[PDB]
Amino acid sequence: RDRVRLPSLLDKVMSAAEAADLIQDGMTVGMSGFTRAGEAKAVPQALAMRAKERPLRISLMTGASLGNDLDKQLTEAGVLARRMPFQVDSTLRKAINAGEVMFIDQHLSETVEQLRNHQLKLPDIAVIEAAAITEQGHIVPTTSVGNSASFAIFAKQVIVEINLAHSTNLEGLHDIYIPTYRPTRTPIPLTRVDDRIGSTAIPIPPEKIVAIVINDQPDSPSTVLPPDGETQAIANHLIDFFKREVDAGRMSNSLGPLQAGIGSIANAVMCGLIESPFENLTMYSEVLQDSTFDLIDAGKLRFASGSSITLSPRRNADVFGNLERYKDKLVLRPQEISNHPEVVRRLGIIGINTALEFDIYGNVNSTHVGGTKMMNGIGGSGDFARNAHLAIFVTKSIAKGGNISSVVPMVSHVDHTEHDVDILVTEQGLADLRGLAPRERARVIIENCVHPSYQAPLLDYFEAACAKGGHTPHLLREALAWHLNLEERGHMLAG
Amino acid sequence: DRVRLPSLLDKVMSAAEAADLIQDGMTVGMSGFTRAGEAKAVPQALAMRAKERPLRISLMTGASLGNDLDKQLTEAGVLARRMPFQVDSTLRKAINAGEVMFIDQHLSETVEQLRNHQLKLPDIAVIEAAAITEQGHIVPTTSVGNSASFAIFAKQVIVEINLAHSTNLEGLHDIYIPTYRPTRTPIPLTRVDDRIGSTAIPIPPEKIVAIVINDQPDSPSTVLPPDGETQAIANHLIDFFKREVDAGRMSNSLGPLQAGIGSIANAVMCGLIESPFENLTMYSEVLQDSTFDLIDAGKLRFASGSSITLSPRRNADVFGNLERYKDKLVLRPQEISNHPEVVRRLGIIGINTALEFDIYGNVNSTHVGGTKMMNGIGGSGDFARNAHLAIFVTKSIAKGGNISSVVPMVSHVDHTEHDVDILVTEQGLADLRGLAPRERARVIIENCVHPSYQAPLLDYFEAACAKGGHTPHLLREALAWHLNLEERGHMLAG
Repeated sequence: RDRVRLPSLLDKVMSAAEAADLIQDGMTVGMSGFTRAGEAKAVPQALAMRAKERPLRISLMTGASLGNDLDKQLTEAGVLARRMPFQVDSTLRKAINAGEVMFIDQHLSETVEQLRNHQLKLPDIAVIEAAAITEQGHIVPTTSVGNSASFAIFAKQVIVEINLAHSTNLEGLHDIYIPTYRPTRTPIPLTRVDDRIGSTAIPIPPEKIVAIVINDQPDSPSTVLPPDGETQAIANHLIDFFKREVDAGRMSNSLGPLQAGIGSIANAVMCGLIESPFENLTMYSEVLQDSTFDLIDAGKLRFASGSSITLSPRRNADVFGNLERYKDKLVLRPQEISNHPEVVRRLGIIGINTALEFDIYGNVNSTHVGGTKMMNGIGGSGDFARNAHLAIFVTKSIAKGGNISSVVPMVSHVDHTEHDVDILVTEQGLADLRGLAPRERARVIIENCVHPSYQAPLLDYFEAACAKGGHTPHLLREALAWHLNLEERGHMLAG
Repeated sequence: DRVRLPSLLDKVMSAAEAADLIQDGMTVGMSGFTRAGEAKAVPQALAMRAKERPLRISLMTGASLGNDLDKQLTEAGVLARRMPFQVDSTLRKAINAGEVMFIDQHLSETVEQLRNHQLKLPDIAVIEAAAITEQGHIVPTTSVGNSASFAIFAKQVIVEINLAHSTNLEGLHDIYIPTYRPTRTPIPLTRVDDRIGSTAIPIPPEKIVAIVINDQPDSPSTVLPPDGETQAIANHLIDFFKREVDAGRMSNSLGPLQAGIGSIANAVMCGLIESPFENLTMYSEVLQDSTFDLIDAGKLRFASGSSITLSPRRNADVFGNLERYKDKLVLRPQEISNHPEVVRRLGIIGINTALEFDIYGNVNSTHVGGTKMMNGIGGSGDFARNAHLAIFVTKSIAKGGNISSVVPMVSHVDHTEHDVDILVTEQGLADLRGLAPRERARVIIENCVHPSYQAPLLDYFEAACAKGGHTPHLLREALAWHLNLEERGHMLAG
């Protein structure tokens, strides 16, 4: 009654099990959920349980990754034929790397564009987590928007999962906006980070709602680690860089609208900005993490836009227990709009995203171990990096006790070509790549970012490659040898 | 005449005199985009005077230069740096020898970097012009490229009036500069023929420091007539477009078309004359012979570009009778012809040429053997990333079969598989839409690869799958074809 404000919809209230029985073999399902936030839970749990009794296969699209071990449960029950666009789940990841589940990682802003222009098969049914349903039958989401507005609109049928664990005071937080349609599309009329251009609920005709399921279950919390000496060193290198830019008249003291990637390094790098002279910041990001709220509390961050909010347990309790402290400083948008090239380039975003590895020519791998093994997906990193005022990628310089260098002669897999990378940072230092040719980037990368264990070997590769010439020097015999050495002998330097 | 603000006649001087204003250490921003609309006399004089009295400069253009200008400047030892795109075998050699620093940028992005303190400004602009207006504003010639921005950024401007381009070019250009951050508003372009700017480049005439009179045609386009192979590529693509239209997934007017520079893409566009598609529009970077063939055929309504570069007779025919075409054309800054905001808004169908691509859909546009630069990524990334359909084409083999254009892994990624929808060779077409990597590999091997490479590539794929992964590879073998080509002159010679 506070939750379902269109009383006639109460006839569609049913069990998670009854709702899941509406999903059958061969269907495409569009579901809410973005980096643990705002996902349907009871329906997919029920779906996975059911599939162990009698099996089926679906194609599943989300906003991004799911928590609550949902991908694990779906994968183990054999439910997933096809999965997109992003997942964080070691069981699913294993299935994908064994060819058992077809995975398509897409630039996070682009899936709904493909759907709306006939390039991608539409969802048959949308399963959307909600804080409330309005008097008009329109859906108020919870802790993320992600792709849910497009999924609800495109799908022939909608399941709404009302989650009592999220307050009805989330209403107002969201700005649901769908671009106008080709061949006569008009501009996305956003010019400031806090513009409201849409509505607070996802507007659909309520006749297409086929089930309302009542649930009460929290989001899985963010698992970001506390900052350590290395992430602190990364933040300090980056701060020094911004200080040089400001003192040079190339940037102001409020920097630029900030986007920070999902995960501990990027979150830790953002926390690092509390110890800095920078004032009156804004964020135009895809995910909002603990660091968003640390920055607001420090008085540094004026406003943050995102698609998804994902917090550690206490911070989550603090924010959503005391929402009115933050509500005027936040907005949640569809991930298409939080990541939109037109908006990213209009605003001049400063994007800070984490690399799995990068090479001496500035190319970045965000996804594949040894060029073959998928981790999670390219996510929004390409939406921001391509169009950003500054595209910054960060990573510790080594992994596995030194056995792996995060800086290599040639990346095993390219997610961002060197054209979309401006600044690279490890605990060792920072490589400013702006205006530099390939041979110039290599000397700066090797000097600044590479671990002492790998510096001489990487310089030897570069110098021997240069002897063979080219705009972008390589030894075709050796370009991928570190990756092969790791795989065959357990250390990149074991020849 | 021509110099419609009489007080500027003051600044008229020889190419040599004007070239002496360019000083050692300077950044120079020049007009010129794939042979069209470049300054000619001033850079040639620069090169001449250099080999008596060195300097060194950093040269920025719209894109590539004709008239062997890059060659002359390279040989005179003038180029310390060069960006963003070049087509010149002498310069390419220097770049590959580390003698000139080359930065290939996405073509829409250079001016964005310049305006937001991310790249050194030009000290001096050198701009070819059809006329200077009553207000001292510059009417460009056969391209806009980066010339509006260069003239505006630079402290000093050298204008080279070229009598070989008619003053009736005025009206062709729509010079638009975006509003600046942090208060930037949208680019108000929603249709292919929108006029959002001015017909001349607005500068205060006081910045004009020299006017040089020249009379010299642009170097003509080197596009070749279509052969059996480019025809077969055009035909695979037309069959695909037909299937889409037939299935209700596309209109009979396709989408606004972008066609890359060079013979294959131009030949594909000519292919559309022999097709059922009607009322086309183009929103492209360069406009080539095929643009005008398509208009003459009554297929193409309107074309927007940044640059027009034609064959010698087509050139004579078009600019000999511009009134035939003027209402169907517009030229825009390359920032705006290629702008991500416009490309995605309009839903461009982009057709660009690959050097090579791989079984996972990645495209190399620039590097031979992963190391040797050809010309530059150009606009292919601006379009491919943001297009409704990103289509890449190439003949399946080269060098009499010694080279496959379809390889296990590209030696150099310019476009990740995220920006590639459709791949086409004379062998067939691979529709990659919604496909996972292993699915892409099967479709590409079946459809695009030459009979003589099909089984080696399938063997690679099948063997790579045994080691597992979302994107299976053999690390020992992934680059072996490129090594084989280099060591032994044939990709299959191990």
